[PDB]
Formats: sequence, structure tokens, C-alpha cells
Amino acid sequence: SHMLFQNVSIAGLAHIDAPHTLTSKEINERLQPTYDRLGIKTDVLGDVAGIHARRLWDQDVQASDAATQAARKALIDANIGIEKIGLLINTSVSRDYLQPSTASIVSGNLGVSDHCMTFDVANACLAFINGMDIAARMLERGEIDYALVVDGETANLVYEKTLERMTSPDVTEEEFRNELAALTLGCGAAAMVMARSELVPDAPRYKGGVTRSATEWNKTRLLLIEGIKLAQKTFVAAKQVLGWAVEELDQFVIHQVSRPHTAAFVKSFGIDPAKVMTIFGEHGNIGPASVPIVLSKLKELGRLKKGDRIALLGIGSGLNCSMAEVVW
Amino acid sequence: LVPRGSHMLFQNVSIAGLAHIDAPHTLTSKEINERLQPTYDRLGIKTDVLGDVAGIHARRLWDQDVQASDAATQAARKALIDANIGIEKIGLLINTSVSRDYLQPSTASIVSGNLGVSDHCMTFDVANACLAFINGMDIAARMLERGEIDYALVVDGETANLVYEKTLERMTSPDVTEEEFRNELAALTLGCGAAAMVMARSELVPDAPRYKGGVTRSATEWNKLCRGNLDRMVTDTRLLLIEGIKLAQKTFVAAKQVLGWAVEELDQFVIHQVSRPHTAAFVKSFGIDPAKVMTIFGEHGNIGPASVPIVLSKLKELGRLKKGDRIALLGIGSGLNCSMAEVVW
Repeated sequence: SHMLFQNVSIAGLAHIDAPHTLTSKEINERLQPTYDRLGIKTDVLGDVAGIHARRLWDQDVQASDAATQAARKALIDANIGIEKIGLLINTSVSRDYLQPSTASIVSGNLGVSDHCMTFDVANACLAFINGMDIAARMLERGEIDYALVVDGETANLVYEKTLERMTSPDVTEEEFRNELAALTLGCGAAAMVMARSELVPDAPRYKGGVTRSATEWNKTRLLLIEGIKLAQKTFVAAKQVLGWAVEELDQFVIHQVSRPHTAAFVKSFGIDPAKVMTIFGEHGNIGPASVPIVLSKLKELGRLKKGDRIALLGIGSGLNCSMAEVVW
Repeated sequence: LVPRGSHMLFQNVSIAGLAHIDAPHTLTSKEINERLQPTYDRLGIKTDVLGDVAGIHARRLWDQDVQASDAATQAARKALIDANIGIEKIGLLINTSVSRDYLQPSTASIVSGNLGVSDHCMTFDVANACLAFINGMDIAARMLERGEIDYALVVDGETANLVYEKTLERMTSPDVTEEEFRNELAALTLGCGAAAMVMARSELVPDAPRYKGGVTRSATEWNKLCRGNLDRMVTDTRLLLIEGIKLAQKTFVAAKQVLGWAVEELDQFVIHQVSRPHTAAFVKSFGIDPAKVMTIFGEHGNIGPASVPIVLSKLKELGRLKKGDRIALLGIGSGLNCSMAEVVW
């Protein structure tokens, strides 16, 4: 029945690590007076979540600037000039304005042609995979030759405000404990050039994927159990559409909320943890950029060889779950 | 005679259902001008820049507690009724509004939750200023044409309460400058409303309108011309007009090539509107007959990406559209972008 994409490729990919380190030891030294004025005595970031550091941008780097930097590096990786780009999609959570699209600002920075379509997709942590699928569909129909999918994430403001609130004399302990999860966010950026396969015949192939949703929960631990339920449904669809079995996939590129979230996931599906690269420990949760930043690292480290079957997945707020395949 | 390709236009994609919601509270330009009068006086403004220059006499607002997702949901339930289908048939739900409940999760996921979509339903938001509904329609059409889904919903709820409240405060300050007043005045041409469309594979709805898609051009060097956040919009009206017309000329050339358009053969032009004199300039530039151009701007203002489907819905409910009518969907959006697409009723 179902036909996958047969002429969609990944011509180039890149990531940008943000340059300022904020360690969890440092955050905890700033929060110590509060932690004690509440007899909190676990290191929740470092010991439970498993986040030892995250990166922050320079002052007033906007999402668009970070996404621009990643795009230029991706265009170098693909060996193509901006004038070949027919579609630029931005998929970040961080956005400069409500309007215009962050994509238009990125596109303007790069000097895209008057034929270049641009718009933003928002879907919490799954939006990069949504953008890749969007772009795939246009490539397949012959609308464009090349597409850029870009994502810049900024968390500088969220840290400033969250740590300012938490250290206030009024702050309660009910506050603290959800205010803490904002402290797992990290900065970073990624970009991908996709292309029609006849232009880049040796490049990795994007096959497509599946999505399942549980939007009864659009409003922590329940959500770890409910995300796993939804991922199980999604794997079943992936079996039927993609011909998946766990044992044959070479890498699982996942979205990363926490160490215990990842460990539950790998345990529930019987996946070899060695096939699951994580960067949360040093970068935190980089939202929808996490998946392409991990794939880019896998690439840059020489971990991917021709014919490797790569799963790209996550569980994102909604709840939604998407799983897609690349053949390297 | 000569075999020709489709020009990448969409095949066997239809509009199964369409609806709009008009926001309930009227805010007249007369009241707005009474609040602004002391500032008009101080800045020496003697013309009615809203009612007489922009051509907006009223706009609608929601109550302060209505979110984008709530408006969109209302319009989605009505479009499902129009398509005579239940929410279980929907495989894709895309939200296209400028207004948004949260940075995350998407507004689409909220609407989808409200409506009770199936676990098979794919949902996400698209953002592209006033063109996003068309982008949404195209994304859904790609899936429908390929046969991956049977039905899609594209939804858009716009809320302008906050921008009105905060703009009116700012523009009534005894200290506001002429330049700031001018920068923010276009905010007082926005309106509230909502629209939703059900798209389907044509096999399932053989008498329904067909959506062909169309063309897009951009001028992203002009991306600073109009910028908005939750409570403020700053716009260079003058350059938006000039650069928008230029862009639209380029995009009409493409439309001739791809859609076969000549202005005189179209039956209706559904045009996104920013002001009466920008609309007059656009219709005069391109030789369009003004009787083929429905306007709701005077009483509802500029509803952003919802404007085009709201006008299409009102044309449907007026009985203005007959089978075989060729309807052009046109807009210039902040970016700058320009899209032109065709519906065959």
C-alpha cells in the first residue's frame, strides 16, 4: 500500500554549540540560600535530571542570528550557494517576533532569491522532523531542488528570569519545583539542507515517517509514562509503514528531556543504549534542535557509515510522537 | 493537442467545508478617535486617519479571556458541520494564526484536544503572517493529493484585544512622539475573528470546490517593514505599499505562467486587506474590476491570516459563488511574501 519517499536526500547538515558554559554547580551556588531556607537537600539538576551544564549565547543573540549561523555552516557542508535554496523553514520554539516569520529574517540575512518560500513551523520538540517532512513533500513533487530546515534556540532570558524569581524573599517551595525544570533548557542551533536525490546521489536518503498523537494531554512523571504509551503506539505504526524492528536499526536519534526519561525509554523498548547518543549532560534540552544537533555530531564524529538505518524520534508536548527513518 | 504537465498544481484536492466566526464586540473608529483626540490635537492631526484615510469604521473584539485556540475551535466545529463530517475523519490539523496561546505547545494541539481528534491525527502550527492559511492549505493539499489522509482541518483564530489595549495606552501618553504614533497606528486597523476549512480528497466530495494551489514570490530584504509581538505592532505603511505592489507584479507574472491567469477571466478576487487606499492601489495597478473584490475591512478590519478564508466564507454564505467560478486568493504578507492561488467553485 504506503509508498515512502524515494528521491529525498540530506545534502548537508551542521550545528552550532553556544559559547558560554553555565554549570549546574554554579546554578546550585546561586540557589543555595533558597534551597536551605526550604530544607531542600537533593541536587535535583545534577543528580536526578542528569544535567551538569548547559550553554548560553552572548548577550542579545536572537533565534534568527543563531539559526543564520547554523544555515551558513550547512550550506558549506552541502557545497551549495544560497541561490539554490527554494524553501527555508524555521522550526524553533524561540522566535524573534509573532510576525514576520523567523524564517523570513533568517532568509533575509542569507540573501535568498525571490523564488524562495519561507515560513515557520511550531510543534514543541518535534518541529524539526515536521519541517523535514514538509520539505520532503515539496522536494518529491518537484517544487524545489534544495531546502534549508533551520532551528536556533535561545534560553538566556528564561534563565535570567527564572533565577531572579527563585531567589526572591517571597518565593514559595511549590513554585521552585517547576521553576527548576526551566533550568534544564539549553542554547544551540542546527540546520539541514535537503535535496532531490538525483542532484546528490551518494547522500543519505530521508524515507519519511509516522506520527501519533495524545492531544487529550495539551496542559513531570505521568507524562514520562504517557509519552512511553504513545511511543509504543507510534512504533507499531512505524513497523507497518517503515518495516521497523529495533534490532536492525543502527542509531536512535532521540529528543532528550532528562537522564531518567531517556533510561525509561531505552528500557521500555529493549534498545541497546550504545545506539542512543546523548548530549543532555553537557548541553541540556535544546528543544526541537536536539535531534538534528545529535545527528550532526554523529556525522562529525565518523559514527555513521553508508547503509546505516537511523531512527529519528521524539515525544513532544501535545502529546505528539513522530518517528522517521534516514538511510545513511 | 500538445500534452502539457500540471505545472505542479494540486490534483484531486477539494474544499469540503468552510466557516467563519465574527467576534462579538464592536469598537468603532469614532470611539477610538474620542480617546485619541487630545493626542491628535497635540500632534496637529486634523484628518480622521482611521475612518477617512485607512477606511476603517469599526472592528470586532472578543472578551479579554478568549484565547486564539478558543476562537479557532469555534470555527472548526462550524466547518465540520459545513463538511458534514465528524472529527474522527480528520488526519491533519494545522493552525495558521499569528495569535498564539503559548510558545509551546502548539495552538494546534490545544484545538485538537478541544475537538477530540483521533490518535492518528498529525497537528502543528504554521506561522507566516497574513499568508499562513494559504501555506496551511498547501501543506494539507500535498498530503491529500498523495492520499495519505482523507480530510484535513486548517484553522485560524485571531485575537487583537491586547494590542488594542496597549496601543491605545501608548498612543494616549502625553509624551508619545509623532514618530511612535505613526509607527503604531496600523495596529488600530486590526480586528478579531476566526476561520476554519475542511480539505478533502476530491473522490470523497465530487461536487465540492477544487483547490489548485498556485505561486509564491518573496522579498525578504523587506522583513523589517512590519513587526509584531503580543502587544505591539510597528509598521511602515508607505514602504509596505510600494514594495508590496512591486512584489505582487512579479508574482502575477508567475501566476500567468503557472495558472494561466488573465485578470479579466477570474470571477472573484479574495484579497488580504491592510487598508482601503492600499487595496485601491492594488486593484488599479493590476486592472482588476472592483466589483469582483469583496471587502470586510470597513467593519471588521484586518484579521491577518484569517482574512482570506473569512471573506471566502462570507462569499459562500451570501450565495455570491456559483459552480465553475474561478476565484483568486491573493495576499502580500509581512516578510515580504506574496502568494496567489486559485479555487474553482
